[PDB]
Amino acid sequence: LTLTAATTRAQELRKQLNQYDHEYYVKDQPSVEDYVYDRLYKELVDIETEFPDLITPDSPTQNVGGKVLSGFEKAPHDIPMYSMNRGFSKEDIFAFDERVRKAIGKPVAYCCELLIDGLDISLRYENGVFVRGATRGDGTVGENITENLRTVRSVPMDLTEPISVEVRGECYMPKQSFVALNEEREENGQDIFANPRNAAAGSLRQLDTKIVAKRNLNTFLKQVADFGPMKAKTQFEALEELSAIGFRTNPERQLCQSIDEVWAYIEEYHEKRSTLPYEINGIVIKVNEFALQDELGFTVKAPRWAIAYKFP
Ligand SMILES: NC(=O)c1ccc[n+]([C@@H]2O[C@H](COP(=O)(O)O)[C@@H](O)[C@H]2O)c1
Repeated sequence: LTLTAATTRAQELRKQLNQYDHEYYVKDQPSVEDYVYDRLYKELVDIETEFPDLITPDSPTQNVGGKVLSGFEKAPHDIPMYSMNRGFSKEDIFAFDERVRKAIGKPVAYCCELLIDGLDISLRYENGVFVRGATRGDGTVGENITENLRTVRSVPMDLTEPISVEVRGECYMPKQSFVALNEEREENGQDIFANPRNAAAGSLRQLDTKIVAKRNLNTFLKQVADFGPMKAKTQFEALEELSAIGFRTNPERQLCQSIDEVWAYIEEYHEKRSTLPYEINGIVIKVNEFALQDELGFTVKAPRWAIAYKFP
């Protein structure tokens, strides 16, 4: 591809994607399906990779998420919330691996999890008590949704230990509830949600706590942000320590040594994809040890120690 072609094409792609980002991250009402958005974003990455000069501040590859809504107390994140690099093929995963084993200079162990179609949240605890629930917003300032998150049961008020921490995860709506809700939202004359994620988001990100409580929402915690007294050193460990202290966590997790294991994992759950009561849209491959995650660091937008495969 030529430079003169790229330039004008990137222009098309940035101009489109940032409108979609506004639709999705802000309004929670996307024009286009996800597999499309990923095609167009994947294209733009390739262009900006071939021609790093075309990278601009407002490129989607540079920001995370979107702005905060009007009537919602702001929720600053002392530790940033980031996005995640994506892959779509056997090819792409083996590549990640090779790049990671290069910069680390050895083979290393990955914790595999499922990618839940849900809304990212940040939960903050102090001496065991729940104190603030936050969206991601733009990675550094989200929205205070504490009063709404209270209506979601799997979210504990009191931990099993009187510890001060902050933990990150997804809040999703099960397929059953989802369909009931769209059906529910037709005799009303109201228009549907595109998917469980946008169902979850629209429920959580409005002001009327009473009708949030009428939806069926649930949670899975993925990551520890502020550890406080927590002793976990690896991701697989962390997950058990998250269950230990009283958080819901996805049991489908699997620690994989080699990457044939990882690929087999992805095979397996491609097949079990629609066996599950919640909509899954891919797998998450994380570097297991936290010091290794510290070694690779984050990009501007995402972690280098983690990739998210997407199904076709
Ligand atoms: N309008 C859209 O269709 C739209 C826009 C932005 C993100 N998404 C979804 O969100 C993902 C990216 O979210 P993260 O920022 O957490 O990586 C995409 O891969 C896609 O599944 C969809």
